[PDB]
Amino acid sequence: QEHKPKKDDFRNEFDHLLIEQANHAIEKGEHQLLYLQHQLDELNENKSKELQEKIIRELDVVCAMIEGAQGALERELKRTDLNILERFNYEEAQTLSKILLKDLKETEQKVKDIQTQ
Repeated sequence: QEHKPKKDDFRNEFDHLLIEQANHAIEKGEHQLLYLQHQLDELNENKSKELQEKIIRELDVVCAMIEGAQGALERELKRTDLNILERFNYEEAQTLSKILLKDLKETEQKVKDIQTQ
Protein backbone atom coordinates (compact mmCIF):
# COMPACT_ATOMS: atom_id res chain seq x y z
CA GLN A 1 0.00 0.00 0.00
CA GLU A 2 2.50 2.58 1.20
CA HIS A 3 6.18 2.20 0.43
CA LYS A 4 8.17 3.37 3.42
CA PRO A 5 11.51 5.04 2.53
CA LYS A 6 15.02 4.32 3.81
CA LYS A 7 14.84 4.34 7.62
CA ASP A 8 18.56 5.07 7.98
CA ASP A 9 19.67 8.23 6.17
CA PHE A 10 23.28 7.91 7.29
CA ARG A 11 23.55 4.56 5.56
CA ASN A 12 26.57 3.77 3.43
CA GLU A 13 26.32 2.31 -0.05
CA PHE A 14 26.06 -1.49 0.11
CA ASP A 15 26.40 -2.46 -3.56
CA HIS A 16 28.94 0.24 -4.40
CA LEU A 17 29.03 -0.86 -8.02
CA LEU A 18 29.85 1.54 -10.92
CA ILE A 19 26.31 1.59 -12.36
CA GLU A 20 24.81 1.11 -8.89
CA GLN A 21 26.41 4.31 -7.68
CA ALA A 22 25.17 6.14 -10.79
CA ASN A 23 21.55 5.00 -10.26
CA HIS A 24 21.94 5.67 -6.55
CA ALA A 25 23.16 9.25 -7.01
CA ILE A 26 20.50 10.11 -9.60
CA GLU A 27 17.76 8.68 -7.35
CA LYS A 28 18.93 10.98 -4.57
CA GLY A 29 19.43 13.88 -6.97
CA GLU A 30 16.04 13.40 -8.58
CA HIS A 31 14.31 13.45 -5.23
CA GLN A 32 16.13 16.57 -4.03
CA LEU A 33 15.76 18.30 -7.41
CA LEU A 34 12.00 17.83 -7.47
CA TYR A 35 11.92 18.83 -3.81
CA LEU A 36 13.79 22.12 -4.24
CA GLN A 37 12.00 22.77 -7.54
CA HIS A 38 8.64 22.63 -5.73
CA GLN A 39 10.25 24.94 -3.21
CA LEU A 40 11.17 27.24 -6.09
CA ASP A 41 7.45 27.50 -6.81
CA GLU A 42 6.87 28.47 -3.17
CA LEU A 43 9.87 30.83 -3.23
CA ASN A 44 8.49 32.40 -6.39
CA GLU A 45 5.40 33.28 -4.36
CA ASN A 46 7.18 34.44 -1.19
CA LYS A 47 10.04 36.22 -3.04
CA SER A 48 11.82 35.81 0.31
CA LYS A 49 15.52 36.64 0.21
CA GLU A 50 16.39 34.26 3.07
CA LEU A 51 14.35 31.47 1.49
CA GLN A 52 16.12 32.18 -1.79
CA GLU A 53 19.45 31.89 -0.03
CA LYS A 54 18.60 28.56 1.64
CA ILE A 55 17.27 27.12 -1.61
CA ILE A 56 20.30 28.16 -3.69
CA ARG A 57 22.64 27.06 -0.87
CA GLU A 58 21.21 23.56 -0.64
CA LEU A 59 21.07 23.39 -4.44
CA ASP A 60 24.73 24.41 -4.61
CA VAL A 61 26.09 21.92 -2.05
CA VAL A 62 24.18 18.99 -3.55
CA CYS A 63 25.05 20.01 -7.10
CA ALA A 64 28.74 20.09 -6.18
CA MET A 65 28.85 16.72 -4.41
CA ILE A 66 26.85 15.14 -7.24
CA GLU A 67 29.17 16.55 -9.92
CA GLY A 68 32.29 15.55 -8.03
CA ALA A 69 31.18 11.98 -7.55
CA GLN A 70 29.77 11.85 -11.07
CA GLY A 71 33.01 13.05 -12.62
CA ALA A 72 35.02 10.62 -10.55
CA LEU A 73 32.69 7.72 -11.27
CA GLU A 74 32.57 8.44 -15.02
CA ARG A 75 36.37 8.47 -15.28
CA GLU A 76 36.60 5.21 -13.31
CA LEU A 77 33.73 3.32 -14.95
CA LYS A 78 35.39 4.12 -18.25
CA ARG A 79 38.00 1.45 -17.43
CA THR A 80 35.32 -1.10 -18.22
CA ASP A 81 34.97 -2.26 -21.79
CA LEU A 82 34.11 -5.12 -24.16
CA ASN A 83 30.39 -5.41 -23.42
CA ILE A 84 27.54 -4.15 -25.60
CA LEU A 85 25.26 -4.09 -22.54
CA GLU A 86 27.59 -2.10 -20.34
CA ARG A 87 28.05 0.31 -23.24
CA PHE A 88 24.29 0.85 -23.43
CA ASN A 89 23.95 1.24 -19.65
CA TYR A 90 26.89 3.66 -19.38
CA GLU A 91 25.52 5.79 -22.19
CA GLU A 92 22.11 5.67 -20.54
CA ALA A 93 23.48 6.79 -17.18
CA GLN A 94 25.30 9.63 -18.91
CA THR A 95 22.03 10.53 -20.54
CA LEU A 96 20.06 10.74 -17.29
CA SER A 97 22.87 12.39 -15.33
CA LYS A 98 23.18 15.12 -17.94
CA ILE A 99 19.42 15.69 -17.75
CA LEU A 100 19.62 15.84 -13.94
CA LEU A 101 22.50 18.35 -14.01
CA LYS A 102 20.59 20.42 -16.55
CA ASP A 103 17.56 20.56 -14.25
CA LEU A 104 19.75 21.61 -11.32
CA LYS A 105 21.19 24.62 -13.13
CA GLU A 106 17.77 25.23 -14.64
CA THR A 107 16.27 25.52 -11.17
CA GLU A 108 19.38 27.54 -10.29
CA GLN A 109 18.44 29.91 -13.12
CA LYS A 110 14.99 30.27 -11.60
CA VAL A 111 16.12 30.99 -8.03
CA LYS A 112 18.66 33.55 -9.28
CA ASP A 113 15.97 35.06 -11.54
CA ILE A 114 13.58 35.85 -8.65
CA GLN A 115 14.22 39.38 -7.41
CA THR A 116 14.43 39.52 -3.66
CA GLN A 117 14.99 42.20 -1.06
